[PDB]
Amino acid sequence: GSSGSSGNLKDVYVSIADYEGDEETAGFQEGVSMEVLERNPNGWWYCQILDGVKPFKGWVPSNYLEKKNSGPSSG
Repeated sequence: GSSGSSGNLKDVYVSIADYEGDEETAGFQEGVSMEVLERNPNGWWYCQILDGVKPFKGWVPSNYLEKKNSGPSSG
């Protein structure tokens, strides 16, 4: 029973600022594609950096995330 686009929800957020990433947290750069996985009550959410060349996870600050509703090749 393969549908296609319909199946499971997904929240892809794009970084809107370059982060350094402490020794405990993970670092990244503005312009990466992450996928919101979990969200803590403190504000820190567990995303998944889809850098491609070197992807990695790590709780990042929601403040450094923006809903990427729009997509490329829009015309």
